[PDB]
Amino acid sequence: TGYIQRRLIKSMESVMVKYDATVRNSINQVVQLRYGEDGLAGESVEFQNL
DNA sequence: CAAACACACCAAACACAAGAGCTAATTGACTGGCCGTTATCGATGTATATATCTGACACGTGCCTGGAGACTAGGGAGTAATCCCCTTGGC
Repeated sequence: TGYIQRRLIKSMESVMVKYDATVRNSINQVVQLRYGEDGLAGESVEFQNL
């Protein structure tokens, strides 16, 4: 499992959310126009019903 | 017939194998040639110890010269009487 976790971490170690509110990597290539397709931190999110 | 690319196959390598944390003990190069120091073997003595021969001193034996002993031969030195020459003595 450790080798898997290492390989995963090294492949996305530089992706981040720039102040333009978009997700890019070191090469400034846009990966997502908004973080998680919504632009919200995963901390303050709760399950709900429609 | 020769050249283009594609596919299947064979043959050759690359890199990875979680995070680490503690403790112990096995390995401590080696023949050989050669130079450089030094220990040893060897000669060439001069100093000291010992042996042979020569020289001076000592004790001892000796050959030689002169001296000494017993005994002898026979005569030199020497009593006892005598004469009377000559000396001392005298007026």
